[PDB]
Amino acid sequence: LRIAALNALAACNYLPQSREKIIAALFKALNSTNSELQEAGEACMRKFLEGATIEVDQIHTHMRPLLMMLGDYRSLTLNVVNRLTSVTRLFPNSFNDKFCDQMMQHLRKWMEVVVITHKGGNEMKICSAIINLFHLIPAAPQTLVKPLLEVVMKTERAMLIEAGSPFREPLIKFLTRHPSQTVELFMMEATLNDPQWSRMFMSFLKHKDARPLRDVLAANPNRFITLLLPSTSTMRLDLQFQAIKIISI
Repeated sequence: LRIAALNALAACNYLPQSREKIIAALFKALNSTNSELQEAGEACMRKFLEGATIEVDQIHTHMRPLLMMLGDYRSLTLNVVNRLTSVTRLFPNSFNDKFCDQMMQHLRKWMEVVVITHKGGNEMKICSAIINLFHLIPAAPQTLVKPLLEVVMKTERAMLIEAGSPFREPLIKFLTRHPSQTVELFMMEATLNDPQWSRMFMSFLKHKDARPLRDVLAANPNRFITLLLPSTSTMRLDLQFQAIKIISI
């Protein structure tokens, strides 16, 4: 009933007198702890925006209670991250670089909590959703790639998981947004020698969505020619093997 009422209300996008009340109701539904009501709020807001504008001040005022609450990392429940995801999908401008830095800090703390829980034996879903949030914020800088890769590698190494890791699916979405930065970070000599990073690079390159990364690598074949061979000799043969594996992919 609430969803049907919200859908009927969002259809009144053309009445200029109504808009403030409708926008308030849509933001209330978009922030609902109920999952179905949250999704309905997102869909109704998307429909409402097709025929009505909404100001940035309205978005900030309506989202202020949630943004103030997420100052601490324990406040980031899966519902809160879902609401932030919906807000950044509807209103990409809303979130800036400092929000990305705060989300990075919270993600680091939640990954530490995931590692602690694994050592002792929803936090994995919180972590995955937080990683997924980054690629939907247009203001997310390429400088996030290195800390994000470092924290994911640390968590996976602690948990000893590669195939079952749920961090790869959102991370590859973020990496494909900055493919040159990712390729240059992984194609460093020390990083190509470090077997864990080389494995993570090969796994990312094999992904279906990793076409931008492979296109970036393919655009400069001359990079491989330095790695094809002209205790140091052990490193050069490893670099040649990594090069031939990348070319094979």
